[PDB]
Amino acid sequence: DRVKKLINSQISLLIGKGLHEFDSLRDPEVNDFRTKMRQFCEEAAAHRQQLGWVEWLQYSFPLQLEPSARGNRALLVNVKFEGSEESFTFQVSTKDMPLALMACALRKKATVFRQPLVEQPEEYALQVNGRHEYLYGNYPLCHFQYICSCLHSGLTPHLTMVHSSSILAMRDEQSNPAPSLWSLEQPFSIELIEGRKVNADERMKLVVQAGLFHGNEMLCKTVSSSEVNVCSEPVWKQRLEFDISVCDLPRMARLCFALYAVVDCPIAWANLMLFDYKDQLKTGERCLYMWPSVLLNPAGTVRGNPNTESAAALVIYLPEVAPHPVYFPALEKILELGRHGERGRITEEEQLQLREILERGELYEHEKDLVWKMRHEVQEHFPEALARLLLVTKWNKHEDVAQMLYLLCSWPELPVLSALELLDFSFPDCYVGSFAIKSLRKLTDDELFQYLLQLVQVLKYESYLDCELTKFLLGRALANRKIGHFLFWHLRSEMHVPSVALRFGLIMEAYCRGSTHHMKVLMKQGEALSKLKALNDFVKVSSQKTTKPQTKEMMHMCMRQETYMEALSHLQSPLDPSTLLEEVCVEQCTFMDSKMKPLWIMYSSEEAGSAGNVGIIFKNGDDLRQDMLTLQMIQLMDVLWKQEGLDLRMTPYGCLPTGDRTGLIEVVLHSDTIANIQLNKSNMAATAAFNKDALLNWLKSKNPGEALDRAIEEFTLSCAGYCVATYVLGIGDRHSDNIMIRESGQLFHIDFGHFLGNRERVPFILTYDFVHVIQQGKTNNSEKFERFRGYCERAYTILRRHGLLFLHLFALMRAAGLPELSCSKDIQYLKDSLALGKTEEEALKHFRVKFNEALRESWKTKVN
Ligand SMILES: COc1ncc2cc1NS(=O)(=O)CCN(C)Cc1ccc3c(c1)N2CCO3
Repeated sequence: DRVKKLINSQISLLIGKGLHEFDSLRDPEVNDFRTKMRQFCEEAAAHRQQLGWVEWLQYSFPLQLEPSARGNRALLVNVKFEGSEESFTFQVSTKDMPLALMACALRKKATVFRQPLVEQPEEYALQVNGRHEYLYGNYPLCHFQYICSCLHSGLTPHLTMVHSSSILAMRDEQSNPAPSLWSLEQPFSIELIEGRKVNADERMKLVVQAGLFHGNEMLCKTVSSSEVNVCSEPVWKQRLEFDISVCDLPRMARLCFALYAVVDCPIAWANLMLFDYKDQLKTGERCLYMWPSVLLNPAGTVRGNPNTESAAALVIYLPEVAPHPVYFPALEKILELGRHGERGRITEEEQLQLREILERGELYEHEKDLVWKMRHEVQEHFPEALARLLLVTKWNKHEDVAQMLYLLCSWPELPVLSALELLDFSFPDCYVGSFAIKSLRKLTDDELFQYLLQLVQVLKYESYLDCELTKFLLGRALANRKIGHFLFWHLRSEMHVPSVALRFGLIMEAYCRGSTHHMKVLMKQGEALSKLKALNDFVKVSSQKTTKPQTKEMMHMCMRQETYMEALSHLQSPLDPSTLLEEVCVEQCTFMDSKMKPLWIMYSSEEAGSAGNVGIIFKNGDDLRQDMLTLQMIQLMDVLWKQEGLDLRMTPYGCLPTGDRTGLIEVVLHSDTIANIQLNKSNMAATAAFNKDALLNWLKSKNPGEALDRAIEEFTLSCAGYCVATYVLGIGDRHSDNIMIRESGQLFHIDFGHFLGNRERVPFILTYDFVHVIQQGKTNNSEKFERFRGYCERAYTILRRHGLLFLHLFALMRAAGLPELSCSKDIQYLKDSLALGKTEEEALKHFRVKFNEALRESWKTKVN
């Protein structure tokens, strides 16, 4: 008590939902989750508080390595010892490991301080100055992202020697405070009693459409009520009998409802699991608080609408199918039934038919019959074809499900790629999901981080609160502070969505039990975001009444207040926990002229020097979820290309929704839009004789002498990357104001509100302004242009080879409820852009035709 009461009030404020609201529900599923997950997260907390000092560096500052390093050249480094003004600058090689650098700094200190030190290089770690980032382990310096960045930008790495006792003092201070169905052969049936708080046109009639689903797949035909006159409280009091026995209902069977008005006018929909969280087949009266429709929705949540006051409610009755409670058979009873079967002793000709269709993904009924018959052969010689076999399994026949389950329980572990496919709502079985998680345990923290966003969306397909995916995500989050950081923010940003608020709020509470210190760290971030919202509202009001210089001076005065200076300063960035947002640079803060007046907040850090000069963009009113997905997809391409030794110098900057139409974007400094550069302002070092000269002149002024060639090369590489990225993703609405260029020459895209050709197929784009720079400012430079076409081809063929990874990830994102990622049609776009139904030669020929057709469109600007 007292500390417990304080933690409870801090979790409530952090998650944006009072913990008392969980207790008011009086829900045993909610109560069992809270107790079990608190227990699981506190065990993780205790494991962590006793980690070795290097293990605790791995928890708190996971290594940031180059994609080529996962799984020569001279370098100048600056090293100081913790809390010392004195630093040493020395020459090392990119091939040297941190230990060699540390042993060298220790020899330098020993000679300066005139004593042979007690300390060995094994006792230290190198912190990147003013950053929550460390260099450690047996990796050459070039394999670290920080060193790599310093090399490309020519800057000097600045490192601090941190002794193991100082790391241990970090661990210690951050501590959690001290403490039988199968005999029921009758057809499935329900009583549709009545409707409540129903709003519809009195000239029409009300109908309830009802279906039995196992994921998206129907277990039998849909059934409908009789038409009853429209009113607030319609009364059906009728029996709805489905064509499927009670014994054949799979574990993950859901009963789906849709209420509508007819002369079709959709009103509401509601779903429920037929078995509870404790495997008991549901009986008795159920009051279903319906969700308003935008006709059956099986992917929809199986929990009632919390707004009980305004929601239309359907009252149903689940009949007593037995005198005693009926539970779903345990795994031992399932195995014993499915263990008995017949193996596919079939001809060598039909074996060639099977091999063909398993390596080939829709298939004709006779092929489904053959796949099912040859299921033993599928397990033994094609284990990666599990997803195809699971789709041919008859989920409405309990004996077929037992036979599938028996094979799954002895199925070998699958690659991460195959596992991600199995998390799709198309594989709704709980043992399948459990198996998918089992095959994902081998994900590295870097891979997990790359797919975290999609795994969090998968939580919306879960039928129960306590699931293997929640346990997996919590355990990985409590084992890695960066995973924990982003898991929190992905959950927090959806607390305003009623369908997920309970599930997401419960996961965040469990996590907080696991890391009291991190809760306080995220509270610091939440307080800055609260002040940014109040600051932005002020700007939106102030900007409609006065001029921008007046609103800017006001925003500054508001920021200069004690409460603002305190809340806005000294925090870890929500976009990147490695980034410390130290002193807010009020004078450099401003806002944009657009409708929502986004804020531009600048920071500085004495300790980080030039690297501490960072900015964040705060947006309130705009929805940044699609931008975040596109930027994560661009970053994925960048990793995939770097794994083949192809660095296209991309700028996948941070973008993170943090709340309801609220989020942050990472400022990329030393950059300007193509439109600003092309405005061709007079009395500037870039003023052009021809508007086409503007970008190159601007590049010339920023990169004098020999630096220009490096800048043209960076432009060319990034240009090839973004031409491929925008084409594959179907990024449209591309204009001079949503294309940026860095002083280094790097081109990058911004504002991804429209993707996947949003509906019209986006053609490959090539601009003459960009062609002019690639060609070093020459009319004819085929050597340079075709070297650019080589980069686009190479980048495109690498992406194609990971085509299925993009497909599986985008299929998982359908759960996000993004207006441009709703159906199969939206993903056909990525299937076409990657030309996945073709050979590498057929696809490359298609890309060439698409690139050439974009070169002719480009020449309509050149001709003038
Ligand atoms: C979806 O919106 C955005 N996406 C990316 C960027 C900015 C915005 N919005 S904005 O701040 O209103 C436009 C700022 N404009 C000066 C151009 C600019 C400059 C630097 C940027 C940037 C936009 N990005 C993120 C990277 O850093």
